[PDB]
Amino acid sequence: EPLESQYQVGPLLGSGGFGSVYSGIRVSDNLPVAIKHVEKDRISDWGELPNGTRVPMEVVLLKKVSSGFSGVIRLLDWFERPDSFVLILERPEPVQDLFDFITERGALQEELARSFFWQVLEAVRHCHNCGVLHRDIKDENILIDLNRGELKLIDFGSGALLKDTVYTDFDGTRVYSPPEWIRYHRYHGRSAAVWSLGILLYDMVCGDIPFEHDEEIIRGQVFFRQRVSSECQHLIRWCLALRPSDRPTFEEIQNHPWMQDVLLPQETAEIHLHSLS
Ligand SMILES: Nc1ncnc2c1ncn2[C@@H]1O[C@H](COP(=O)(O)OP(=O)(O)NP(=O)(O)O)[C@@H](O)[C@H]1O
Ligand SMILES: [Mg+2]
Ligand SMILES: [Mg+2]
Repeated sequence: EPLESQYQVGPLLGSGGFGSVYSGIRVSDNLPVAIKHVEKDRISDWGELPNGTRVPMEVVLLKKVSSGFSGVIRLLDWFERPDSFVLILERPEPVQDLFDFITERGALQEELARSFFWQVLEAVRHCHNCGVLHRDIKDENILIDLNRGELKLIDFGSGALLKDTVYTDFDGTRVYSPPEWIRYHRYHGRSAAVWSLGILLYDMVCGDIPFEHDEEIIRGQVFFRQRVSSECQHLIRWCLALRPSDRPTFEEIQNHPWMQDVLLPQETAEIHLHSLS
C-alpha cells in the first residue's frame, strides 16, 4: 500500500537535466513502470481531481488522457508524500526518446518522419479530445516503443486544460513557442500547438531545430539544411505561418498531400527500427 512495497525502484532514467524519474518494476506482474517524482515547491499549477482533490495539474491532465489510446503514456497510479507527489507511468521496453534517436541517426527519412509525425498528431489530437493542451511538444517529450514502432507522448508538466480563450502564461520550451507568445505573451492552444508541431517536423527531417533566437522566430524564415521534398517543406512553412489564423488545422495537416499513405507502426518498426541498421 505505501509504495515501496509495490514497485521495485531501479536506476534513475533522467540523464540530462533536473527532474527525478526512476526505472521501476511492479511487484506482482513485474510490469515495467516509470516513477516520476515531483517536488511540491516547484509546482506552478494545481488542479482539482474529479472528486475535488488538490493535486498537480500534471496528475489531472494525465488522468483525463489516460485510458486506451496508446498515443500517450498512461498514468497507472500516483501517491502523495509530505513534500512531493509520485507518479507511476507505464514504461515501454525497449524505449528511446526522439531526441536521442535523432542525435544518433541524424535527419530521418521522410517515410519514417511521416509515420512518426502522424503518430504524434494522433496523440496530440487525442489530448485535445480529452480537454488537454500539452504545451511542450518536442522530440525530448516523445518516446519510441522500438518493438511496436509506436511513439508515446510524455511530460504534461507544462500542460493545461484546453480552453478556447487566450493563454497569457507559457512555461514550456522557448524555441518551440510561437511568434505570438514571443511578441505579445498571448496565444491560443490549438494554433500554438500547430506551431510546435511545425518545429518538430522540421527537426525530424533536418536533424535540428529551425530557430534559435527570438529574432528568427519572429521573422519566421525557414532555411533547409537538408534535402527535403517540396511537399514536406510546404507543410512545414504552413505550420510555421506567423499569423496563427494562417496555420493549418489538425485536419488540414493530416489531409495534406505529404501526409498520405502513412505507414503503420509495426511496418515502420519492421522497416526502420527492427533492423539493427
Ligand atoms: N514513461 C517513461 N518511460 C521511460 N522513460 C521515461 C518515462 N517518463 C519519463 N522518462 C524519462 O525521464 C525523463 C524526464 O521525463 P519528464 O516527464 O520530462 O520529467 P521532467 O521532471 O519534466 N524533466 P525535464 O522535462 O527534462 O526538465 C525523460 O527525458 C525520459 O528519458
Ligand atoms: Mg521533459
Ligand atoms: Mg516537466
